[PDB]
Amino acid sequence: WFLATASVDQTVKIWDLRQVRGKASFLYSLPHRHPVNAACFSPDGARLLTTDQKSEIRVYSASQWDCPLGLIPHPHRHFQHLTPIK
DNA sequence: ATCAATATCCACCTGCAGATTCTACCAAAAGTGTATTTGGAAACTGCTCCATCAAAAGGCATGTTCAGCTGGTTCAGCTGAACATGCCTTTTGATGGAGCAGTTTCCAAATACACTTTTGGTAGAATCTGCAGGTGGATATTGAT
Repeated sequence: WFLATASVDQTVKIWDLRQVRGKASFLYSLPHRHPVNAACFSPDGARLLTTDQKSEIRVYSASQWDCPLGLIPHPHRHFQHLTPIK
């Protein structure tokens, strides 16, 4: 009963699907400098991976979603006819 | 190598045309204050830039062949720099006096500025045709012979 979603708005949002109903009465919001191509949870559940379109990877933790633990810089640049990277 | 001839740089050095100093003004720089005008930080919309992967068309890196150009040599003219000489167009240096550069007066001719009223020049949606492209064949052009 917590959810993750990613968007071209340069933000990635963590929801609580049972509690929220109010059109962005969300739980947490993490910003970025560029768009996001993927936001995938762990198997254990405590580590969120996030992957942008220009050059970055971020790891956010269970503990205080806002601040990141670590950045893994690596270029996976976006392109029209290319399949986006995950 | 050397030594005579001409041209060139360098120490002494002086009176003055050009450089600098100095008065006395007033036509430009700032202050104060105000009225007017802007460039750049938030929203939003619609072209069109980032530069992968198959499939295919056509251009180039390589190698091969040889004729005709480069660029070196030798040389018969020829022509243009040096120069003396005279003399004669210009250099300084004055003097006149006519008239254009330039200034001032002022107002008749030409224009901004602010408003209202036409209007045609410009997107966008329906029609056209000259030329891209194709097809094909006669004559002009290179070149072997």
